[PDB]
Amino acid sequence: SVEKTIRIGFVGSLLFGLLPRIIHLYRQAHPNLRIELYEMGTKAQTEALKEGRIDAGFGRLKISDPAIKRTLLRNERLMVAVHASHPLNQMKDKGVHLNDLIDEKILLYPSSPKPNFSTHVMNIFSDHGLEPTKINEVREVQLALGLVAAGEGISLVPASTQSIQLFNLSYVPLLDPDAITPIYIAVRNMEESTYIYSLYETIRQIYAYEGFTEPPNWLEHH
Amino acid sequence: KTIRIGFVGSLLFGLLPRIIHLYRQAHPNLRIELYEMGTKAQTEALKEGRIDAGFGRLKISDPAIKRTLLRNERLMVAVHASHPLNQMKDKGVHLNDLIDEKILLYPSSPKPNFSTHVMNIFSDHGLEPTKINEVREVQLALGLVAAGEGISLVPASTQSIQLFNLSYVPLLDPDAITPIYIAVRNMEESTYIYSLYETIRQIYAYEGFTEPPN
Repeated sequence: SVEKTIRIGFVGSLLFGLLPRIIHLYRQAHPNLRIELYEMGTKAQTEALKEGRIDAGFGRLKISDPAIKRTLLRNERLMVAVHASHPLNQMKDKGVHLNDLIDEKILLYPSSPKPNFSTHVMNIFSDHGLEPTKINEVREVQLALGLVAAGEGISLVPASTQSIQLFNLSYVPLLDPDAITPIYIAVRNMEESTYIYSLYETIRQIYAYEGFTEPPNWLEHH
Repeated sequence: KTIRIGFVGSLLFGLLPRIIHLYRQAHPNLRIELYEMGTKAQTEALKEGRIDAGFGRLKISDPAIKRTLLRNERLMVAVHASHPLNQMKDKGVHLNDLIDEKILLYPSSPKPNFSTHVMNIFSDHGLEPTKINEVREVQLALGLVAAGEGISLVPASTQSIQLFNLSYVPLLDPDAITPIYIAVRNMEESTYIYSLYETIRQIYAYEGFTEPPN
């Protein structure tokens, strides 16, 4: 007996973070629900929500539309993926700053419509009057990491990319406080169903385990 | 000059980067150009002189192309930590154990591809999984498994990806494998490509893998 099908849009990179354990726990606690997962970019999620193709969208862009509302879940730290022989890797335990990377061969990704993670990264550089001269855009994250592991350059990546460990690939912390990539949950701009509120609580629960501290009024009830 | 090397994406989780890095370090003066592409695309590209060597996973046959089996990589089953099949992690399981499970095939790109490869191995033994879904790529398959719907057959080097509560189980059927080939046109005097062969031979020896002929 399925009480309801809940449909969830998500950006692909979130699979390397908490998304799967959140969905697994949500399913487990709510065996009366059928949950369907649809990979789609943040802009695509907006249209999908409006016409009911999905019920919640987990995205990385803050893109306003009156018919949608969103809540920032957390800011994920960025890191520098480097070859283990790279000078920057001597700072693995201490971290580095964006201005240390301006003369390095940087692999941006993905190849997809902009804005995306690539523009996101370049905007953080531009916010501090930094203009990396050696830039190359590649198809997606694992191509970027493979090329770093091969000796082709370095890449800025979400911290949860560390789910991928390749031989002679290292991840160096980036210390600039604004060196982050957000995670949002977006829903239609109306009162959330009992089912979506249940999803909020699952996120709350996992976040508490991760020791994340809740901001004021974070994920409403009722 | 420079050397153009075609490769299938799944090889990035294996020894490809390590080979390329050792190769680069030995020849800092040479520039290397790595191009992601399928095995059929590599073949046509070799014949047209658009790449120098192609690392692929398909048993192709062309008069123009000299192909060499480097090694067979084992297949594994990606499962949730809680899955019954994960009780045989140390022993391993067989293809026939999987036919009533929800299997995630990938990628969704044009066939023949890894999906066709996996389904062909099942059908080579009269096995026909009824619950199949073809998804876009490997990380989607793994994420969906970890979220608690499905299992997926994957190359063993896929273990580079470790997701929370994702576990990989060995497959025991001897033909549960995916080959790796190096392909070049029927060619001779080229020192850079001979040095690529030797770089592979060096990495394989260090790993303990047996070597191909020369």
